[PDB]
Amino acid sequence: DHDTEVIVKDFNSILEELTFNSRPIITTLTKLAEENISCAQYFVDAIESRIEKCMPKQKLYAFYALDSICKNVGSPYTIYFSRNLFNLYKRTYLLVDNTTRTKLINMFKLWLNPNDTGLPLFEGSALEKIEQFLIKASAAALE
Repeated sequence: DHDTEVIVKDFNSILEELTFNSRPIITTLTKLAEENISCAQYFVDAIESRIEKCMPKQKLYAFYALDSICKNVGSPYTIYFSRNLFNLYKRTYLLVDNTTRTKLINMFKLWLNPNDTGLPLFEGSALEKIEQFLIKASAAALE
């Protein structure tokens, strides 16, 4: 489809500019995700691809994009990102510096109680696997 193509390319183009913790960009990507749920899977793959491809510090900001979309838009993104969340998170964690790791850890903590709703942001399975991994990395308690 034409409109789909344009919207997806526009999403990717903006995402390429996420080289730092840009509030305007993250918020703009979240609004695009809210307004084009029909392109959700395209946005998910674009973000997961960026997290996997880009380098260390930039991987965090792409995860902040993923975080904003899930916390503010919710479904179907919370469902879609849940599938590769653990592998993506663990791989990123293993490839970034320790300061970035504390940021990934704080982000994970808020996924357990997003917006103080008392309901985990993602599939319980993904979050438990991430918690186990963090414990095995001396990064979460129950050491």
